[PDB]
Amino acid sequence: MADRAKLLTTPGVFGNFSTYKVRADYMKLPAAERKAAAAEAQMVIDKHKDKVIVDTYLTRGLGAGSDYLLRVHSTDMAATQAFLVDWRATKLGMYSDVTENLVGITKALNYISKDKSPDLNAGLSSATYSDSAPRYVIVIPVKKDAAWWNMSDEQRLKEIEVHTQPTLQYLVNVKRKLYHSTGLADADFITYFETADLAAFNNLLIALAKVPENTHHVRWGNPTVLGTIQSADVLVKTLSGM
Amino acid sequence: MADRAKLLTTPGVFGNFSTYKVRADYMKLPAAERKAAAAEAQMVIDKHKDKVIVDTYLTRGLGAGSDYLLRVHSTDMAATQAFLVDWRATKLGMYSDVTENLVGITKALNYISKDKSPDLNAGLSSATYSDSAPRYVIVIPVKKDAAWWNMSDEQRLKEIEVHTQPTLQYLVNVKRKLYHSTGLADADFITYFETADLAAFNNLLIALAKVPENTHHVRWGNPTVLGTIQSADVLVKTLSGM
Amino acid sequence: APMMADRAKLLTTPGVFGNFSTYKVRADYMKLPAAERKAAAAEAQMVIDKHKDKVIVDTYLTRGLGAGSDYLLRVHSTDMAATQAFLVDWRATKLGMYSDVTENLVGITKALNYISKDKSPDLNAGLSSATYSDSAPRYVIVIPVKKDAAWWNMSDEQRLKEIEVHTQPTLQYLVNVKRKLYHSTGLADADFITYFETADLAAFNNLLIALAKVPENTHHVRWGNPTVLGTIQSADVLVKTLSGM
Amino acid sequence: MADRAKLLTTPGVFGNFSTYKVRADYMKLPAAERKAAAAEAQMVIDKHKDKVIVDTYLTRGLGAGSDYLLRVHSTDMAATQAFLVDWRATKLGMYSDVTENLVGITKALNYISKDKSPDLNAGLSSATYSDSAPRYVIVIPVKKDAAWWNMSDEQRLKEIEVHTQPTLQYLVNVKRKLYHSTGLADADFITYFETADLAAFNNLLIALAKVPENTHHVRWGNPTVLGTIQSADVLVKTLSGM
Amino acid sequence: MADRAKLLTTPGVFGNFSTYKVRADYMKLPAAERKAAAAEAQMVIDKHKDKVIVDTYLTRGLGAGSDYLLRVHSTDMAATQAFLVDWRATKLGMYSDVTENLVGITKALNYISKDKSPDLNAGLSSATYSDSAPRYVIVIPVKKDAAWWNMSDEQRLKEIEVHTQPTLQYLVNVKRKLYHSTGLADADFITYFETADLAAFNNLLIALAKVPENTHHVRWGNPTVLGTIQSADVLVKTLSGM
Ligand code: HEM
Ligand code: HEM
Ligand code: HEM
Ligand code: HEM
Ligand code: HEM
Repeated sequence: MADRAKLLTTPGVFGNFSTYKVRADYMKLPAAERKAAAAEAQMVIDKHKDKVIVDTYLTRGLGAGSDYLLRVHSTDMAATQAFLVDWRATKLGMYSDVTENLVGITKALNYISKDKSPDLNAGLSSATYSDSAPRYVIVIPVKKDAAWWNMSDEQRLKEIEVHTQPTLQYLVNVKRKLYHSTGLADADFITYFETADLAAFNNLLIALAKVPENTHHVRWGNPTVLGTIQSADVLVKTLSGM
Repeated sequence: MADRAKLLTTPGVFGNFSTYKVRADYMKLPAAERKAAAAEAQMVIDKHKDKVIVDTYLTRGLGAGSDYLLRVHSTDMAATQAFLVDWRATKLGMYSDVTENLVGITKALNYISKDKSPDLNAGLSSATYSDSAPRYVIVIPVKKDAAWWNMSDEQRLKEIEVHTQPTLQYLVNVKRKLYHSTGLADADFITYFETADLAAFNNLLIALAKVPENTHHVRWGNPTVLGTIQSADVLVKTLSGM
Repeated sequence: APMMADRAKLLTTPGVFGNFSTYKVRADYMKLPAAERKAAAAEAQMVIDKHKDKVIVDTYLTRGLGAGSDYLLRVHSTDMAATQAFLVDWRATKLGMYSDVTENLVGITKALNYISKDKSPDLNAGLSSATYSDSAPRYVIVIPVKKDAAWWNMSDEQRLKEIEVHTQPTLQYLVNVKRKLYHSTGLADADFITYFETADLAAFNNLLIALAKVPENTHHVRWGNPTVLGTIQSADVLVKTLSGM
Repeated sequence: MADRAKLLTTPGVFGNFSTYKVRADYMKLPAAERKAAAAEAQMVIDKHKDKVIVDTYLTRGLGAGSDYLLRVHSTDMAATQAFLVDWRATKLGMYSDVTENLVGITKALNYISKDKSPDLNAGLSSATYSDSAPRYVIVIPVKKDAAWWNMSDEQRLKEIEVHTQPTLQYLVNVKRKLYHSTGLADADFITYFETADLAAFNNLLIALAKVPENTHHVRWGNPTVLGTIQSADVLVKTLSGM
Repeated sequence: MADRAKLLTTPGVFGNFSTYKVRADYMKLPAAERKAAAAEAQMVIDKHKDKVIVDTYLTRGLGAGSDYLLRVHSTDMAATQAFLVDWRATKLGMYSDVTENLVGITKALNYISKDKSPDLNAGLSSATYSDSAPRYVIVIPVKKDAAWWNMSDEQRLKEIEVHTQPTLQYLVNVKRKLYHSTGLADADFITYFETADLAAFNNLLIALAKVPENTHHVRWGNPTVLGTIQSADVLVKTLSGM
């Protein structure tokens, strides 16, 4: 296929997030070599378009964990690996060190479904993002303690309703997407956000810090990945001095 | 020739797991040196075939901890070491940084034995893998807190029965193998899994998160090693640009 | 001439982004030929000038006062992406190219949450009237702060009481310590970045001791790590120092 | 010329444990430089034989913390340092990165003395190693929490008797040696073991995990150093491709 | 202006402690360059003699955190920085990586003053150091939990009285100096010790582990820096192969 809108909106899709630092000797390469990089990045993404989709983000200067982030989706986990193998063979890839790499799967709603929580589910379904086009990405790995998991389905549902009630208002200016990672990475979830309004985003996270669910978090970041949304051309040119 | 099926299915076998990152200057080597790497790898595996067996897996692009994983078995722990010393002397080996290296021994059933828990023991012996051939490997180091070990044999049996109850159904599509590591590594166990269905694997680990045994884990991953199963030839070629 | 960014306004209004980054100079920087190291100072001033309509930049030397870094940059803008763009250009300079980032935290300035005129009028009056009266600051301290879930799960009133207790014994240090607060939850692995300027590190040690002793401190899961200590330096002096020039 | 037997069996002796990784560019050295490494190692050991004894062990392939371990004893701590300073000036030393280096002192029995615990002291005294010569070394750094040390002498005696009771039986196939490190390193103890039987060693450590003393451990490994006993000549040649 | 005796014995003095590893390529430099290093080191200490004093210690082979330690005092913190900046520009400095660097200030007695605790204060004088000249240094960074600082002045005094009681008997063989670091480093204190008798020092720290003050330590080492006292000339020559 593989269809972007489908891969971004259906259950059973694998999301593969990876962050990299550009090694110090990349900019010591001759200019000619660095000039060719941006086309090579766009072409490797095109080569794999039958199997994966790829988003690029610039993280340099907004955190110390990385210089860029790649978000890759496919219905086949190994296809995401294959893409990343070929990325690493590109000239930029060859001079990149991976600093984080977490995978997860999209799933149907476990908690705030029409059947389990109709009122909040209705508000989740009807919410519409209405701010300017997002400019920033945030990725937050989450892991919850054993005590969380050992609570009942009902106890957990209550806490997730409490998560949902004060955060629905932010769907006008923050896009969200949830991946499930237990067993696949040292995280239970990967959470992914797009916004143009980082003031609003800080307020959103503060609102979640303040609910009892947060008492169960053993990972809620580390790293908190903050970046700017960029096309692959712009990303690679920026990091290549082009 | 050492007996692979026996080494994989009997108590008293040492399992030696090691993950490596490929150094950034490997891909800078002349093509001839990289093209020779695949045959060096098969020659070292062949050299030690009287005493050890070896499995290879590609972890690049599915986690930040490593690019590949080796699983090595022998009844002699020093023979696994001798194999890895010779592996590190190969060209790929020489350009690999070891990132984790854990060993353990296979044992008889401690808990879910015919003597102690016959119904679940038959449930276990019962079970059969029925899905297509596994594509993925997952390795999860586990360590339990002092409170666990200080519980009685009966208290621990009960919690291991509870571990077993929800997981028996996953033997249709996940293969498992347990090694014991207390005193030989900073882990009590190494756990090893093969599957074609990472959606199912995620669900299996969630089920285990929800039981009281999990309140005792101080290590349950870190790293959670996720890879694809590959022949040695394909692994080495992939990482060599061949 | 487009107008420069307004420094005094950026440093005193809510809704400004502060970007803090610390770096180690790589070993091979000093192996560069002398002329290259000699040109580094001008390159630094040109990149700061290139971005002068959108950001402001402060430089501090941290080498010898901690193991985490050799220098600190503090960059402000109303546009987070513009702080990024300056730092991207900084990394392209000769010194930047030989700098490894060791920490980089961002946050936003905000209105008072607790010690406002409506919520705590006496302490707010003491905060608003205090004046720094010592000689010009020579040192910077940056302390990242993160509070546990239990803190955030406390009610508004419970938190206010603890921030009143934070404030009561620290007002007296406003005569010899300047402070600035940034808010980071969601944007970094911290809730706050705190920034201080002083000439008197004996006083600063006493100030932090006073805050260690209050119940609020029972909730910190990060209070430093790193505690970044440095000297205030011009860009020119910072770069020449790290370049042996 | 230092007396090995006495240094290994008397109180007041300093034990100096250090582990090292061999740098990636050692094997890139001309064959003739690596060929001389083993004689350089023997000469430095001989140079210091009036003040120290040295044991060598190969850890490569049995853990990720190191490639080799040195255990050095002297009545003068500074002599242990002087040896290691000279070791680091050898060709192999120059290409070695230290990854852990702990020191401690041997002491008289604090707990299981004839006066305080006569029955267990008798079993300790009469126990005899009866297995084949050891092939493996294990080093476990240990640190206990403030609550341990704040317990009374009698409370601690009780727990060390509980340590000793189920472990005396392993003296038949495990040799032990205790060093005390509080104030000299980030450990209260360094524990040292030699065995031919790692299956027995795993069961020994399991038995100690189960006793209440274990609730006080804040370090009990990290690293758990596992290696093989080797002569210095074999060790250096093995790491030099000779 | 700087007077050593006075900088070492008065309140209001900044102490700056830094540890370094020597990079692996230092010994690859020509012999002539390394021969010149000791003089350069001595001349940089001289250059700053009007503002700072400098002590040097060799830590290689007594721990993995460093190869040498510098202790620098001045009444001006920035002067200690200026000195270390110039040190890093020396040949050895240029090939040194800083691994820890902590500062603090000397203060009058907070607890065991004549006014507050006259008996123990007198007792600080009931023995004088009487052993052979010190050969070893130990530096232990200390940080206490919030619960400590939240105790009353009176409660804390009682605990520091309890700290001082067992400690008096080691005045014959351990010299001590205390620095205060809260707000300046990730520590509340830096403690500094000189001794010839590491058996004694081990016993001293054991005695301190056993008192209730120890339940409040979140840092008490990490690193525990152990070294030998050396002149700058002997230090730099030893690390330079000269
Ligand atoms: C932007 C507005 C937000 C809304 C409207 C929102 C809404 C929701 C909803 C409806 C669910 C339940 C999904 C299900 O039933 O399976 C959920 C789950 C989750 N959310 Fe959010 N959320 C938002 C922001 C955030 C943020 C900023 C985080 C940051 C860490 C976060 C972390 C999570 C996690 C980890 C889960 C899975 C919880 C579990 O299964 O235990 N969310 N969210
Ligand atoms: C795939 C289905 C699974 C089944 C049927 C299963 C079954 C069992 C059984 C029967 C035992 C007891 C062994 C004995 O008596 O000695 C056991 C032990 C264990 N299992 Fe699983 N398990 C599965 C998956 C997992 C997973 C995914 C983990 C991941 C961490 C895990 C971790 C362990 C550990 C650490 C032990 C040792 C427990 C102890 O001795 O305290 N298992 N499992
Ligand atoms: C120099 C004298 C100091 C004064 C007068 C002072 C005063 C204050 C005041 C009034 C606030 C409340 C702001 C609001 O209402 O939103 C506050 C917040 C804060 N202060 Fe300070 N402070 C000082 C020093 C410090 C130091 C040295 C640190 C860190 C070590 C620190 C860390 C913080 C943090 C993290 C917050 C935010 C608390 C929260 O929102 O939960 N302060 N300070
Ligand atoms: C091999 C059989 C073992 C026996 C028979 C044994 C016996 C003993 C005895 C008698 C003591 C007390 C020494 C004294 O009075 O000062 C002791 C102390 C100790 N043992 Fe073992 N032990 C064994 C294995 C181990 C192992 C495998 C460890 C690994 C952690 C260990 C860790 C220690 C430590 C840390 C101490 C010092 C405890 C303290 O002073 O608080 N032992 N052992
Ligand atoms: C060698 C003999 C020792 C003596 C005579 C001694 C004595 C003292 C005295 C009198 C004080 C109180 C200072 C004051 O009133 O302000 C003190 C504080 C301190 N001592 Fe020691 N000490 C010794 C060894 C040690 C050791 C080995 C350590 C650490 C491992 C240590 C850590 C400290 C710390 C951190 C403080 C500051 C306590 C605080 O202000 O909360 N001391 N010591």
